[PDB]
Amino acid sequence: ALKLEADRLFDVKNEDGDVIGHALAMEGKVMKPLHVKGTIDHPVLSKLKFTKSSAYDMEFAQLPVNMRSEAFTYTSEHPEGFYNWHHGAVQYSGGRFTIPRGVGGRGDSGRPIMDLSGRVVAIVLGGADEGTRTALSVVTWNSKGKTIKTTPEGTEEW
Repeated sequence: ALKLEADRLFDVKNEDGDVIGHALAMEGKVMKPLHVKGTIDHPVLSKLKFTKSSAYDMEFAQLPVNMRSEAFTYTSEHPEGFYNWHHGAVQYSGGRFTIPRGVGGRGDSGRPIMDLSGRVVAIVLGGADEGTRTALSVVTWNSKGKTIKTTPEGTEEW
């Protein structure tokens, strides 16, 4: 098994070039958390006209006809249990996505949480530590395509 995947996850860098977040190609668009102020490290994507959505901390542009194929697929059905992401396992219970304490931080905004069939279930924005875990502030869409944002008490944007 070789992890040969399309180009869908992109870095957003700050003025001196530090990775401060992530952008993703999904459902025909390139989206990135609005709070992440930097540039998408991509010669084509960085020149697109992005549309702001402050109510959801989202910013998006339309995928160039070509790249439209190189993208993730979303899914609004997330039964409780475990999910995957860059750092390992993400748990979903009580309507909340949690990871262990001390794992999330700067650079993790824009990162997707996915299921075993490789579909995106959510996009990470920040986290609020509660006891031995961290409750994630994520963006998700429902069955009727409505964007939804969940933000725990005391959430700190990553």
